[PDB]
Amino acid sequence: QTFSFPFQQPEKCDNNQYFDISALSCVPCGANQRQDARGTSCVCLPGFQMISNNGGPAIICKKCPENMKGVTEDGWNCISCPSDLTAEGKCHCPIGHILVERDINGTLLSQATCELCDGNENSFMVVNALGDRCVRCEPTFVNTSRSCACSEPNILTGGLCFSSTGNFPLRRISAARYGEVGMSLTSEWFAKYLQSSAAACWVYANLTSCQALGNMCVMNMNSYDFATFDACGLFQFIFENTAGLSTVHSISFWRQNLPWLFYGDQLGLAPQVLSSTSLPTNFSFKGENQNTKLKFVAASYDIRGNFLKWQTLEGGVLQLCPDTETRLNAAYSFGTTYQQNCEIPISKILIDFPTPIFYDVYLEYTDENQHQYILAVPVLNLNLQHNKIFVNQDSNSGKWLLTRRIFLVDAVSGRENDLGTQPRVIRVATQISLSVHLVPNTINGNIYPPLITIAYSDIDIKDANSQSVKVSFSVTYEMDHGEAHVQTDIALGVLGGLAVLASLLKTAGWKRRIGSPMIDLQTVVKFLVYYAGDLANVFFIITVGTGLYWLIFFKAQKSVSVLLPMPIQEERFVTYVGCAFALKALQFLHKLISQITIDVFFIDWERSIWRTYFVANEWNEIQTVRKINSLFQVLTVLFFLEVVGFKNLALMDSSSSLSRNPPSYIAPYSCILRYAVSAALWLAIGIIQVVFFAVFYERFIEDKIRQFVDLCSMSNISVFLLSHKCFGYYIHGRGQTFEIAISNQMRQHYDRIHEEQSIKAYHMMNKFLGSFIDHEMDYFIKDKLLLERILGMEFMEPMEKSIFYNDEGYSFSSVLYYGNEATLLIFDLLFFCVVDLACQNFILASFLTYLQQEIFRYIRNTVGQKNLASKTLV
Amino acid sequence: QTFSFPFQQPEKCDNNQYFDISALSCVPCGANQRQDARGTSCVCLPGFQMISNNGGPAIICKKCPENMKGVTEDGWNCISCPSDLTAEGKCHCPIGHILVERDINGTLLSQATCELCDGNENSFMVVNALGDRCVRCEPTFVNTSRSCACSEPNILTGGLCFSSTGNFPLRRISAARYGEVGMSLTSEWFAKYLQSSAAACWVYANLTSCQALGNMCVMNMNSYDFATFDACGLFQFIFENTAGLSTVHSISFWRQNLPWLFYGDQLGLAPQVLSSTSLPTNFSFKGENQNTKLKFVAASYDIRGNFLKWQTLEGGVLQLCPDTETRLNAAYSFGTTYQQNCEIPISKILIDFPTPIFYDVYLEYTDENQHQYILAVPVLNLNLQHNKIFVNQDSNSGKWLLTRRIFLVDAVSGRENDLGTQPRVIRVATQISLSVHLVPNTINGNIYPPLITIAYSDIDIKDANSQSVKVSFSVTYEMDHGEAHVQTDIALGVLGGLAVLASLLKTAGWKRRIGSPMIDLQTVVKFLVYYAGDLANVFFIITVGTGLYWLIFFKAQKSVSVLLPMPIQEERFVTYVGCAFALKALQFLHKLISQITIDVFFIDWERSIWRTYFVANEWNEIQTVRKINSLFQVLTVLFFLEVVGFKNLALMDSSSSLSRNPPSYIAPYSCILRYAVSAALWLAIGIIQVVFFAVFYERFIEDKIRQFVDLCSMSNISVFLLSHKCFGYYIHGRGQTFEIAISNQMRQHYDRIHEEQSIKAYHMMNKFLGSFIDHEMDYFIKDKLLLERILGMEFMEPMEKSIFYNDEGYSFSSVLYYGNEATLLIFDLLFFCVVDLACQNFILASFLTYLQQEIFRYIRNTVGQKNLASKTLV
Repeated sequence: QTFSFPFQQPEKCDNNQYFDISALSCVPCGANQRQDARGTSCVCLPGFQMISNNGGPAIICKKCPENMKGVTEDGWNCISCPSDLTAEGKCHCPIGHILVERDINGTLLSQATCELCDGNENSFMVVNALGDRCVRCEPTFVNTSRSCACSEPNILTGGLCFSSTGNFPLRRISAARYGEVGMSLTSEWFAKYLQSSAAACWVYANLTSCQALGNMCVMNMNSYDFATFDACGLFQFIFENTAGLSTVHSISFWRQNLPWLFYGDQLGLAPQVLSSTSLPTNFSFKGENQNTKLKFVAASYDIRGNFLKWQTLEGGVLQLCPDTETRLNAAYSFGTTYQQNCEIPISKILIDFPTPIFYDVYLEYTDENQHQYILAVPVLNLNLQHNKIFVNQDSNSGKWLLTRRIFLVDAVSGRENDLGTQPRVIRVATQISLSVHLVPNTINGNIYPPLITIAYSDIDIKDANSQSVKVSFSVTYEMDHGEAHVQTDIALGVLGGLAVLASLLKTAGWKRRIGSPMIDLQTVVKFLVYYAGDLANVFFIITVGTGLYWLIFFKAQKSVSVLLPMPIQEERFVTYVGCAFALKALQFLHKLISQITIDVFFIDWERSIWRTYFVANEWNEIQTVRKINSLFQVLTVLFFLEVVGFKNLALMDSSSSLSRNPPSYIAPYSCILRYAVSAALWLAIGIIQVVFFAVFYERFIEDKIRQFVDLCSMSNISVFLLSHKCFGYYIHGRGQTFEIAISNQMRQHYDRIHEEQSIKAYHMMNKFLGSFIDHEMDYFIKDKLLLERILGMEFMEPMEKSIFYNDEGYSFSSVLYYGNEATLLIFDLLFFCVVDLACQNFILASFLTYLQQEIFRYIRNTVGQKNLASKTLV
Repeated sequence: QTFSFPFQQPEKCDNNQYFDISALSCVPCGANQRQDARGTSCVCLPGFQMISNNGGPAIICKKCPENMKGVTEDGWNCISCPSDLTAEGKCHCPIGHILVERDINGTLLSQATCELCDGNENSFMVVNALGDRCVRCEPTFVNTSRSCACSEPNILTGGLCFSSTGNFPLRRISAARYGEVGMSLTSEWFAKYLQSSAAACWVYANLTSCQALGNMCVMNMNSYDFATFDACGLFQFIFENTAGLSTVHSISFWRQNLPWLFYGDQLGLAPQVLSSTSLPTNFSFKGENQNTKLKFVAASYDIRGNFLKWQTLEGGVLQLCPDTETRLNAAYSFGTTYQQNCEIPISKILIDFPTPIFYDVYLEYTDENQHQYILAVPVLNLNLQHNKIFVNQDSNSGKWLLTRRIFLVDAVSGRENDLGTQPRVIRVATQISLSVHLVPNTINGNIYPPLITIAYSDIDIKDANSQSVKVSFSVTYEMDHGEAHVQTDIALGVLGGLAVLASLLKTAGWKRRIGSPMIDLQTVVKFLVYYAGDLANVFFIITVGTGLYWLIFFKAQKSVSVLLPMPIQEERFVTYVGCAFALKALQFLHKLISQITIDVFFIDWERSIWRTYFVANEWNEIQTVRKINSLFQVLTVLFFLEVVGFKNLALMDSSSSLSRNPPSYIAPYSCILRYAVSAALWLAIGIIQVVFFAVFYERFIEDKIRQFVDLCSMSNISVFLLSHKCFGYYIHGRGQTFEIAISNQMRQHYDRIHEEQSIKAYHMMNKFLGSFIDHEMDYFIKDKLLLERILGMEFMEPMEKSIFYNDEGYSFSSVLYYGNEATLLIFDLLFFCVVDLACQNFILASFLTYLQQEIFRYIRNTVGQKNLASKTLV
């Protein structure tokens, strides 16, 4: 069959119907019965006394005789009444009396007399809100008054009765709660329980009221106007007037009875508090030291000041975002920079935080003589009016007031005229932050006291079924960069000074390789280009060294002495690196432009057109072999980082693990280690490729360069190059490769040929270079020295001979994109580490370094060969 | 200064010391005072009457005169005693009396007489556990007995007093709770509250006890032994004996008072319940239908059967893993296949689940006439003994018992001898699953009733500070694959039948291209190879079509009619696809082997050695240009999938969005859509590359093939190929390219030359092919037809002429890795979609399709050119 029946709710059963628990449908009560208070059964009508009622819904009651109209408090019986009946027919009598119907024995009386409670003699008694038995009246009443009357000469506020003659806060209190920006609302909680709690804290020593006034100075945002008179003004008044009983432990800010709320009513105690050592613990990371976790505790008081309990902050206290127990607990381990972010809806907050609970966070350590101690943690409130000016949101850490107490959700102090209706404003703590800061020069883990910088939002409530709240939480670690900046400045400076000597030598070499000894204007521009090139390397070295220093001394250290930089330091380092990319790009573009506009020429018979199109095409295919298999390199670098797990060395955590198991917490990435692993895998695989590639292909797979040298020998062609204006390359005449330097007289001759025009002129020069090399120019051969070969220069200037230099190391390889693969290897690394830096994605970083290779690989092969068509035949 | 003081706990203050709330240190009580019950103040010693005590800790009490040794219940006064003193000095008297010290007024009496409560007459009264006032005795006592004595002739169990004569479960109950595998322990809860609840449910109608016995049949695992007599045997006994008052709504399994626990005491009601329509709702996904969420409700009863409330399952009920409001609320969302997994520790469970709460899940819909209804959900318990055999963990859905009630944590029924000490076994529900199954043939969203398959673990507790529990939760959707399997079988079958005609034509062509008309054994192997090749394509087409059909008809549909397959269907599809990869790999290897072992020859002068090394090297560089820029393609395919967001089309969810914002829930991937986007981007970018690449390079960047045809014209070389044994390629003699078919007589001549050996023989054949083409062989030219050009065959057999075929479409391109890039394009796609299928990672999928290209690219260029050295000079 089918199993379905109408949906019925207990709230919708009729007044004469009751809700069944095993049938889930409304059921009529029966005979003169009516629905009970809650609706799961029926209790019958006034005037009817109940006979029998077991644990079932069906009950039997009968109209008892009319001469006894009323019933007892319990509906088992009915008896006569001394006065008129009630609406429920329960035989009341006037305000101040107790309704006696039973006896001492419990037997009935059938008359129901009601007698006055004494309350005015050696034994004090007042009715107990149910009208049954006398109960004792409040001890305050019986003290200040004489027997719980509290007439006009005394004062009755908040439920107590203080004598008029004694001390009493006589002043027109202001029960105003400071709102978001320019609002305020006279909350009922203050206006009812503020004056009473002040006077009870002062006159008697009734501590829970002193705490209940500390909590009113905290729910209102610690705002000490110092000219008006509200919760915190009242707290400071009580503080000032209770100076006879001085201080509690040794803290001048802590009065004997009151709690500890402020750090002082003045605005200079921020550094002297935040910068005092006072913590003997020695935190570490892994080894023989077993202190990796911060031991927090927190004493939690109710609204009325009741001291619930002590408790460790572990397990998710004062972090109101939900997660498993591992992540929450791990947001407290020394080293793991926690960061959490969720989005609560209003209805859940109003259900799970009916009233505020106030905490005072403490940090627990051990003393010298093995006794245990606790330290105090100072909270920067960021919402703290002081003279209607927000002090705690500044930059100068001198104008800071440090409070002591925090809460999470405050759905009480926002209530309007009636204390039981509903808030119109609820106040949530939407940004908590705990910052740990270790003393400057250490060998151990000593730290300053931590700090909690809480900031409270004042969300409105107009739907209570929408307007989710955006709450967060953070724990961030720090240190004082003293040696880092100075040693980087020094190193950088001296490398820059060392780099000036390299650009001068290169510029003077480029000077001596052109027939013009005058530094008119081209020299200065050439020197600036060379200097950009030779300073990009210094910036690159500094950045890789610094990133790798951070990685090595942070991931593997026994007793903590360095902590990674935060955003500011990251930014400084980032600024230091964009410069390296810009300057290296400048050098690469200059080199490519210098390579494209070359002058080349083939001589037919040195040592027809269907032979030169053979060599010319082979040369046009050898101009972009990079000695490093590019694509493979990029893919390998993107592999290690993403699937074997090296990108997990970059987490801001304390463990240099690999492939963190996903019940763990995954700390945020640091953009100063992301540039260390990326730029240490790239160099580690670049070096591999040289040794592997080079050696392997030299032993056995093709070496295209050494083929082209021999290919000319099997087709008796000669290749003639001119690099700048007077420095060239080989001839294949004695084939051997070897550099040539051309005398100024010859370059004059070579340019006078540059005005049927192909064959007519092409053959004029083919009979000239064959007449130049086959012996009034008369070149001569020579050899470089061991000092010239590192200087990249020339000592002897050609002016009458046009000297030739023998070089067996394939010198002509520095123009065809092969012998200058250092720049390419590096320039393809800063591109990867800059796209990785703007958008932190790794696939996007290495799809944009492959895309920039092929564009520049294509530009070289198109404009390069288009040039060669003009400089030679067709 | 420093702010630190010793750490002190209230539990450690001495018996004469009290804990301060504002000083947080132990403080001595004072004069004859002692620590209070809780420790936040002091109440003074016995024999001392308290004078004054306000809300402070300091109190004053004095030793009152010795003639009145005892004090009242309240320590404000002291009075005489009628008997001896107590340990606390509160002047007790014997067991059955009330201690009267006040009066009706509340005045003192100074004698403290104590009087008997009546309890035995027309007004019944018994002391009230504080010894102060008479209060009424239990209604059961006053019913069955006559005035709450309950002597021997009646029975006093669990707190009630049932008459002996009436009905009563007279049988030796067994209070044994079934454990994990072979354990059991006599829990105290059953042995105290089982017989009493049974007898109260039967004799009176006291409903909360009937529920309290349903809960005992549920905490014990519904195990109906049917020969012993324990909680569920007792429930079935009460069910059988209460047949006078029949059934509640219409359900024959639901007795009038008892709850609904079972679906029947027999083992065939599983299909008839799980397969009845009974749900008029029409679920959809996006459009004008506004039913996307399943409307669950659940009535929750306490242990004692109290009916807490109705509530929707949203917000995280019966899923005890912590998460943000959004994931928990998104669990019930028609389409999103939820899957959750966390790991609770014991201490948290024992803190947050002090006692069980029992739910009964219902699904709510709307009737025809706008009234609202609820359906019933059946839970498969999987731990349900039936005759000491586990029925619900089978495969046959006929031997299934379907229960009704579930709970989450049961830390009560495991307790040993004393009910208040501590559990030794706690029972957690560690695997919940909700499975939704839509009726076979629909146009709307009608479904079967859902099902909850809960399975309870019985974790032990030996540390309570370790042994975390591994709990989960799942919601999975399903449908009946009726047309899918038959239509795939049919389609596949007819494509296979169509594919037999292609392998026969190819085999007959390969037959006619060799001079051997006999099918000895090579024909059958060749045909099998061709058939593997031509059937891999059919499998590939079926798989892509099916995956893309699922994607199109599931992501974009208005009123739901298809749901994605689960693991079983996934597996079937996976089995269907590994075949395509294996067969395509076989075809690719065969093609590569056939291409390597080719016969090639260059003729010097047709239309010296420094001219042929020019053409030979150009040909050796044109053999691996693929018409599709491989690397780029792979990278582009790995880009779209990971950074622009196409891998989010593969989520098993209901939205075809892109880049899902991460406050959302991220549903699991389906390995049957992951093969649809991957193999629809690859084809979409492969087609782009052809049109783009081809056209662009034809208009303007090099076309290497058309260069080699002309390069021969500028060096008067001729290229001579032999594909199989008698079918070859061009000559460059009239340069034009055109296929050649060699007569059997000539191939006999060409092989007799194959026995100074280079030049001696090399020139013998160079003077022969020049003597063959320059006119007793006498080739002749002809032309193919429009029918031959699609058949890839020949109609006319060469036996006396060795015919030549003119073909202007560069026919010689089918051996050098260019004109057969279809296989390469596809074979590189199934490699990507198979490595993606074993390990679901995407970077690893496309680092292993780039790595397999270069290995096969290298094998071709090494063994290919090593072959050419033997077949030609040097």
